[PDB]
Amino acid sequence: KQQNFCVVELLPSDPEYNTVASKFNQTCSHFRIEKIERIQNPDLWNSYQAKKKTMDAKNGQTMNEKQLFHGTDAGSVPHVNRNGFNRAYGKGTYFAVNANYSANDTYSRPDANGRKHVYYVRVLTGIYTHGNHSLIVPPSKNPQNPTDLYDTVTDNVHHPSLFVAFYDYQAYPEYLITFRK
Ligand SMILES: NC(=O)c1cccc(N)c1
Repeated sequence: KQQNFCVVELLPSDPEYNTVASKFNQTCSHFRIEKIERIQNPDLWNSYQAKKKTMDAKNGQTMNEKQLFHGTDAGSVPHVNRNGFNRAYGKGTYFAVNANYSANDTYSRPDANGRKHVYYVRVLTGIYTHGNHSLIVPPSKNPQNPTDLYDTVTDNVHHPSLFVAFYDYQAYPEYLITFRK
């Protein structure tokens, strides 16, 4: 209901820290990471976890969760910590498999400080397929009962570089990376 939240800065020389970053620096090493913050919103975590449990029931052996990158403007950050992604491949939120997709300044706009922002996000990819621009939601998995859909969409199922989610509680903004270049 009241998705209040706190922002904890990760200490350089931490496990959790090095892990994130690692994956970030994996394509964005030419970048200077000013700060990294974990975002703690119990209401988002709950609504997300619930979502996962019911997917964990639905998709058999599937690995529903992925940790993907997302870049926005500084102005969006506050909204994201509170609200976390509220309402060519469709109209949803785009997450990148690799940090560098997100680093484009069309996405992670730079502020006056030239400081940039990318969330390292828990996304319930679940079962996915190729998406197209005419998508407000994911396509049905079969034509017979068009009711049961996919969980998300990608550019390429056998070697995706991005996922597009369409629902209000499918991602949790666990970390915020602030970097400079
Ligand atoms: N904004 C993003 O992180 C992103 C991810 C994948 C694709 C696009 N176009 C954007």
